[PDB]
Order: sequence, then C-alpha cells, then structure tokens
Amino acid sequence: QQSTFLFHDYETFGTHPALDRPAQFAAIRTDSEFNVIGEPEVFYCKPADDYLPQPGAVLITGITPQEARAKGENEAAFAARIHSLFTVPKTCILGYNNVRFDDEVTRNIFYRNFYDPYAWSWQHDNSRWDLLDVMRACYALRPEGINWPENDDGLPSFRLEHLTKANGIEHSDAMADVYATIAMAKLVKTRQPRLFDYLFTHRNKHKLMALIDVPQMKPLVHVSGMFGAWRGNTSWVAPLAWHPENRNAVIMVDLAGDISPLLELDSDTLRERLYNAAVPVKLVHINKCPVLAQANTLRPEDADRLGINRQHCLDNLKILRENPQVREKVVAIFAESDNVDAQLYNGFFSDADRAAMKIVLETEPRNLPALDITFVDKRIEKLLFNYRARNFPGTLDYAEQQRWLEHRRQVFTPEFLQGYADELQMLVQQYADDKEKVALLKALWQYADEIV
Ligand SMILES: COc1ccc(Nc2cc(C(F)(F)F)ccc2Cl)c(C(=O)O)c1
Ligand SMILES: [Mg+2]
Repeated sequence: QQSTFLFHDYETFGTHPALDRPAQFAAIRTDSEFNVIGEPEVFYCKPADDYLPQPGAVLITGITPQEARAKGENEAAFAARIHSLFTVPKTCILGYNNVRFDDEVTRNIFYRNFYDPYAWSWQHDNSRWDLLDVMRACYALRPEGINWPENDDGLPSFRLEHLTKANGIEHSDAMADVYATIAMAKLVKTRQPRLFDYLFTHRNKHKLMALIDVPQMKPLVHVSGMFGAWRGNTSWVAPLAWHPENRNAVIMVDLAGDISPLLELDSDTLRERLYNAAVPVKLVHINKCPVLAQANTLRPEDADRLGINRQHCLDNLKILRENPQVREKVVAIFAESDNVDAQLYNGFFSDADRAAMKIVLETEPRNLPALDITFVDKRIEKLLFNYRARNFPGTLDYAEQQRWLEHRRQVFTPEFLQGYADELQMLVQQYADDKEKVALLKALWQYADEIV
C-alpha cells in the first residue's frame, strides 16, 4: 500500500462546525508527489428539518438548502462516504484551514452519526496536514520566490483566493478550492523544497516532541494565526510546562510579550485574565500540526522584517529561566449548553459506550427501533434520538414524532423566526444591486417558509 494525500474541503451552511450543518464535501486523492490518482469526489448533505442555514454562508457558497436537500444524502450516508475516504490506510488528510475548521466539521459529523471522531486521523499510519500554516511559515521564514499579497488593510493575506491570484494559479466548479490547495502544495514544494520537507516531516507529534525541552526552556520559533498577520504570525516561544489534563498540549510563553503579569500576579488572577496586562501564554497542541522549529530558523533579516525584537525576547528568556516558580504558576492556571450537538468535548466515551455506539452504527436503520443495547453516557440517548429522527424519520412511532415536533418548536422560537425574516429583508436591501445574491435570498425565504 502506497502513501497518498487526500485533499478535501467542505462548503457549509454556517461558521459553527458543530451547530451549523455541512452542505457539500469535495476531495481528490494524489500520490506522494501530488499527481492526481483518484476521481473527483463531490457530494452533498441533506439538511434535517430542524435547521435553517445562515444567510451569509449561502451568499458565499451559492448553495441553497433546496439544492443540498435535492442532491444530497442524509448526514448518516454523507458521514459514511467521508469516513470511507479518510480511513484508507497511509492517507495524509489535508486541506486549507482544515485544522481549525474542516477537521472540526468532520469530528462533529462523526460524533452525530456514531463514528469515532478521532481515530480516522492516526490509525493505519494516517496523518493530517494543513497548507494554511505552511503558507504562513513560508511568508515568515522563507519568503523568497513567492508573491505575498496584501489585503485591503495593508496586512499580508493568506486567503486561498489571494494567494492563487498573486502567483498566477488558475482558480475558478465544486473542485476549485481542492485543486487550488494542490497547487499551493506544489508551489511551496518547488520554491522552498527544504522547508516543505521539514514541515511535512514535522506534522508528526513525536518529531515535534523532540524540539521541546522544558527544563532548559529551550526557545523555538512558532508560527501561528494567533500571533497576527501584523508580525507575520510569528514569534519566539519557550515551553514552561505541559498541560495538567490535556496530554497533547504544551504551555508556551511568547517571549516577545510582556512577562510582568506572570512574575507579579498569582495563578488565580492570571486564570481570570486570559479568560489590564496581557498574559503572554498559549497552548500548543502537538496533534494539530503546529509550526515549530529551532530558534535560529527565523533568520535575523526576517526577524527585522517582521518587527520582532530579539533582545527583548532574550531578556525575557533569561528572566524566566531564573524564575522557575513561574512553571507551577502556569500549570495552576490550566489545572482549573444543553444541546447535545454542542457536547463533543464534554468528555470521551467509555470503551463500553463506544462498543455500543459501534453496534448502532453497524445495525440496519430499520432494526434500530427494536435494538436492545445499554448506554451509560448521558449524551447518547439524545444523540441516538436525533440520529434516527434526522436521518430516518420514517422509522419513528407516534410518540417519537411528537418528540421531534417539540424539538423543532424549541429551535424555531419567536425570537429566532423574527430575526431570520429581518435578516433576509435587510440583506436583500444591502445586496439589491447583486442579482445573484438577491435570487439566493429569495430562495432562503422560500425554504424558511416551507420548513417554518
Ligand atoms: C541556551 O539557550 C539558548 C538561548 C538562545 C538560543 N537561540 C535563540 C534565542 C532567541 C530568543 F531571543 F528568542 F530567545 C532568538 C534566536 C535564537 Cl537563535 C538558543 C537556541 O537557539 O537553541 C538557546
Ligand atoms: Mg474551505
């Protein structure tokens, strides 16, 4: 079996990866050298009748709820198709902003439809990557040979459409974003070969672990969206401690920051603060392909370009090393909704509960009503009801139908429905000169009228 890349992208009906619903999934498989070896995989997800899309999302995607409903399969089948692609052995699953967005959509789709939300990304030698932080790393660390567009605010832009246009890459077609992401990968591989190889290799958590030296507070360069485009998303950081609960999270200090709150304030004040002096502390999640490298990877000329003050960072590093009591202080900081759709991270399920959920998954939907099985975790009863009612409404008995009707009633409150009508009317005035958007908004009104 050969190593492959699976490039993918979602179009969704809103910004919330848990509370909004997916509309469309697109993917294609390449070999290890980015040669396309698969057929385009494009399919839609039917939205259940307890949901209205965010109008803004539909204006961006151009996909109406009517179209996803008419072309889609139920979310159970949508999940099955995605799971089948993602679990082919030796697959690197990647996209553009997938770590923060698409992967969270995936986890939630799997969660709602009785798949393991996590196993897909690591089992059978699988992995994840994300070209967004690769582009950011290039801009900060090795900008030579790539054109770096500025947005309307005068800051470097990493929007996929800006980067393609700025570098002469054809960008238009449900597959447009996927092909654009492949082109980004080829771009960096060709123009910054050693950085590309370094970043690919260091997608693996164990390679990242080797860079981390807590006793020595060994400084690293870290490229992260959280740092801000104004400094090329980059700083020098040092590891203080590992997270008390989260096995994959290390606690970093931003050496370019103001460490005085860490020196002066107690752990209780600092916990309230990061939830007035800024607390220069962040978590780095080693399972989320963070960009980390030895400190000298950021060259002086580039530190100067990004406005990063080396002496300030060195002074802070010296102070922190002479005050190891700050380690316990940050550990103490991190020592620390009734909608089941929002409860993915309310904990892991027991081995027994997962085994039972696996039976739900592998049982014929028609045999679910009579399915004898036991759950402990309180989420599962509601997950199972929603699953059946949304995907297989023809299998509900009268009491279950009445339960679903009440559920819908509690979503479509008086405040929600008025707000929705108000937003559509506002948007049709705002975008009156845009004929495509006007037509989409009329479609949204018509869908809302039906789904009520
Ligand atoms: C013994 O502790 C140190 C101290 C400084 C180091 N390097 C370094 C440190 C910084 C810092 F300013 F961020 F601290 C910037 C750039 C570099 Cl190359 C390094 C290092 O690069 O390994 C180790
Ligand atoms: Mg996307």
